[PDB]
Amino acid sequence: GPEEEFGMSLIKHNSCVITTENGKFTGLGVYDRFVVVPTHADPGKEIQVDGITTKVIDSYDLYNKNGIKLEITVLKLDRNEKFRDIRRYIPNNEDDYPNCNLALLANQPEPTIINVGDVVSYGNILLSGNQTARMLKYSYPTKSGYCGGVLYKIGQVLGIHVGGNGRDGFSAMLLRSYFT
Ligand SMILES: *[C@@H](CC(=O)OCC)[C@H](C[C@@H]1CCNC1=O)NC(=O)[C@@H]1[C@@H](c2ccccc2)CCN1C(=O)[C@@H](NC(=O)c1cc(C)on1)C(C)C
Repeated sequence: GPEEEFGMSLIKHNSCVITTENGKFTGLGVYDRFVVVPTHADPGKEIQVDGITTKVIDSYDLYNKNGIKLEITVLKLDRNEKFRDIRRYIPNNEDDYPNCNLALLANQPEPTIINVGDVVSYGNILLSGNQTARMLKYSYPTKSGYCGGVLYKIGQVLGIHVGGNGRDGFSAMLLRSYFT
């Protein structure tokens, strides 16, 4: 169906594998040379993008107005390739979303789409004891290797996967104002 194809097109055109010293993560290319990754990926001066050593020109760890981490890190990459602009799919406000999917690349044998079900704007949680804001929660047993996975519905790019406890999974919310 179109929602599955939209997800496969996000993988094909707007995803990459980001390797840092903390492991491999699914990276979302937002536009131009800007890619997002979970903050806990801890990208250094150089990362790998699909195995290619790439200098990071600038890195921006995003925080809310109270100085709480959003678990979104924006990276400007020193590479020739430009990502298709997907900002128009990113919502302007916090909300709930029924029947969402996660598009996974890193740590998978091939591009994978997981149907995670209904998503709710969940507020702040503690991820390994650290307060993290603007969480999107789903009742799906997400696992190790899923981080950076892209939360989406047809025509909507909603978040990036950051954590879970074996029952629930959590994404850092993507808001359009972060990138405009
Ligand atoms: C993704 C990390 C990844 O793929 O790295 C590749 C090298 C995982 C996903 C997680 C693992 C188990 N199920 C999942 O969905 N993320 C983590 O392991 C995160 C990570 C972290 C993220 C942000 C800030 C600090 C640390 C390390 C801890 N973590 C977790 O998900 C923990 N869960 C919680 O703390 C938690 C809190 C709540 C309300 O639910 N879960 C796990 C205990 C490891």
